[PDB]
Amino acid sequence: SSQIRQNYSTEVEAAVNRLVNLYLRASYTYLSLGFYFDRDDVALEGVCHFFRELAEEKREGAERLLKMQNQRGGRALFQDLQKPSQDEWGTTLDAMKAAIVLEKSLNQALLDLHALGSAQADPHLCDFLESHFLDEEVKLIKKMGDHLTNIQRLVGSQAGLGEYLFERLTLKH
Amino acid sequence: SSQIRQNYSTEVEAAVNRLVNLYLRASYTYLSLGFYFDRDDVALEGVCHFFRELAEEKREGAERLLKMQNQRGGRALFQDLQKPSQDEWGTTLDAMKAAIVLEKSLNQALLDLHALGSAQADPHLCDFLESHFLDEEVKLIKKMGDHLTNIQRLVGSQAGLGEYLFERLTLKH
Amino acid sequence: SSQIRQNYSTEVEAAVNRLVNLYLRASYTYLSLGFYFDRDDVALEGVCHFFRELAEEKREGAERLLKMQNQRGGRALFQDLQKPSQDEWGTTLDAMKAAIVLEKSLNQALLDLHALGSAQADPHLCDFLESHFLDEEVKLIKKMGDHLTNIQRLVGSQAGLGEYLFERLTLKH
Amino acid sequence: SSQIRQNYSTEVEAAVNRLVNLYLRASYTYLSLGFYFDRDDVALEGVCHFFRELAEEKREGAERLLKMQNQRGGRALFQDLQKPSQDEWGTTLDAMKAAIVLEKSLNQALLDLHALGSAQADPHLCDFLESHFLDEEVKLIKKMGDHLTNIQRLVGSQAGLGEYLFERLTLKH
Ligand SMILES: [Cl-]
Ligand SMILES: [Cl-]
Ligand SMILES: [Cl-]
Ligand SMILES: [Cl-]
Ligand SMILES: [Cl-]
Ligand SMILES: [Cl-]
Ligand SMILES: [Cl-]
Ligand SMILES: [Cl-]
Ligand SMILES: [Cl-]
Ligand SMILES: [Cl-]
Ligand SMILES: [Cl-]
Ligand SMILES: [Cl-]
Repeated sequence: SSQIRQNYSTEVEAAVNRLVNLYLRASYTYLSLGFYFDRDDVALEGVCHFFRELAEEKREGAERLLKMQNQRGGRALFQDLQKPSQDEWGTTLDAMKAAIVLEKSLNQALLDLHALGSAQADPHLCDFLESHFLDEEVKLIKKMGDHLTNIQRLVGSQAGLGEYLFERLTLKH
Repeated sequence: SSQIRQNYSTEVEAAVNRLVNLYLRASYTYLSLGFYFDRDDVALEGVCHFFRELAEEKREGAERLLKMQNQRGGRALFQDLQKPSQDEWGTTLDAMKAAIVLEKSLNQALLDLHALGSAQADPHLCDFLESHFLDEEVKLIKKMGDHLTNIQRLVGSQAGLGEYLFERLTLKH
Repeated sequence: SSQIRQNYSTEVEAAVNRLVNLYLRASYTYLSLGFYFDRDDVALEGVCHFFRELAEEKREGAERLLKMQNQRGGRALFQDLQKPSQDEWGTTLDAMKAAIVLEKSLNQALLDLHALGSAQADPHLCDFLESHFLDEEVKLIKKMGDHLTNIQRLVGSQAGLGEYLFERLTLKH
Repeated sequence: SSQIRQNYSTEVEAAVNRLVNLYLRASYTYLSLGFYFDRDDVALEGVCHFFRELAEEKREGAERLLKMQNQRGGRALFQDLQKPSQDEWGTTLDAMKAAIVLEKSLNQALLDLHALGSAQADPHLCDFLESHFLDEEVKLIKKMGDHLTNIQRLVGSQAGLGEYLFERLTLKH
């Protein structure tokens, strides 16, 4: 093992590699979400831009994990990326539910890794997660919950019109 | 024939003149679309501006074909311009369908002319179409499809209100 | 199929989806190349930055294919992304050979798709490839060949010192 | 004890004083490293500047610990500073190994103090270490590992020439 590696367990190393995979899979899911909303028969540009920016954020998350892995003297291992769970994502409401579910799985993986670092007495790992991932997920998920609430309120009224209004007046375009 | 004319078939020359006519007819259709939406009893300014800008684009297309015709040593021939297929264009939805149909006819004429240039081994013609017309039509038609989808979604909900919202929140004014 | 789709064969649609997959796989290969060179026991920063920028370029390629797919009225389908062919990439020389091999596979897939568009008389497809992919690959591959030559010349002399000099004096850091 | 002191154990107080001593000793080691490389018969200016900047960083570390000690109502106690372990530091490679060893001892003392704060339920201490010391050491040690790798690769080739190239092309001067 590495000349620099110190207080860095194999359990944490491997879990960091799994987390990289989860983040790249999320990024890929968000790419598929974004381009679904760009279809001519869906055509909600602000929704497309929302999911494409999330694709970027998740890729950046992964990259940040990989940088850390190298900083600790671990070794990055890449595995196959599973395709997104759906080919078509339904309405804005369906999509935003799927996104929240996804984020909550990432958040749980983050919390599991934190618990691992704590069990291994790896405070650098814990600090790294706290500083760059945990707060960001909480803020993201809150934002998604808020969006969901606003979508629900809109489409309960009139589904088509509601979706158009959300995209125009809440989402960036 | 011309001192400069080289690898420029009469078949292509004539088809370029027909394409100029199609483009000027489209321009004229779009003028009629634009001013319909400016009527006091229709009064959707953003729709009027959308179709007037398309009138301009099609005129520019024609002008660009005529410039090319002269560059190749062909001779521009003008024929009568047929009036637009309708005097009244119905709703925003009806209008946007009519526009897509029109664009798809232009696009097909572009593809037919490209196939002609290829059969005649006229790579300058093909390149000219590729560079200035084919990509532009594809982008336009996609934009129109997107608009149509958004109009459909809006007016399925409530026809009058939907149309007003589209014009205010998607179209430039 | 789509309201906008015109002269867009299912053969081309499917091949565009396969090309997206190839590009995202290349992007992922380049991510693994980049982070290998960031390991404490490899530590060639300019090499890492070279491969990370290529990761970005390939992702952008894919995104550009997906945008086009939607513009034509095709439907994006995502499949599993295969992990990179190696976990460790050897020397700068080995890595640059692997990269050239990869680029040449992309280039061949581009040429195959071009031949398909030509057989299907899809000039928009051909133009799209010509404009955004074919020239870029040729330029890239030439650059990689040049790098390879310079690496070979350097490491034939003294392997370690040569590699350090290439990274410092040719690569950006 | 102090009017302000709260949740601040004597065990932590004393360990903070020992850490100040370790940091000032490291600073002094780095002063000796820096000036060795400034000798007329060694004359590697970039190496001298690298170690002098590290001397400064370690002094700043100590100062930051002392500030914190006072903030918590502890009392700073100074002890003798042991001279550096060597009077002459050999090659750039030998020096960089010695530096990594030193940093890893500081890092271990940081981790031990963190474990102490955790055992004492002193979250302010833990946070203080996480925020200002743990990440910084990890980044430093990674940088030193990278340097070591590059030095090794260079001097395996030709010792004198390699050392000169590292100093000129990697180190700041
Ligand atoms: Cl372990
Ligand atoms: Cl799967
Ligand atoms: Cl913590
Ligand atoms: Cl002829
Ligand atoms: Cl008529
Ligand atoms: Cl051509
Ligand atoms: Cl077909
Ligand atoms: Cl595989
Ligand atoms: Cl072509
Ligand atoms: Cl106590
Ligand atoms: Cl001593
Ligand atoms: Cl903490």
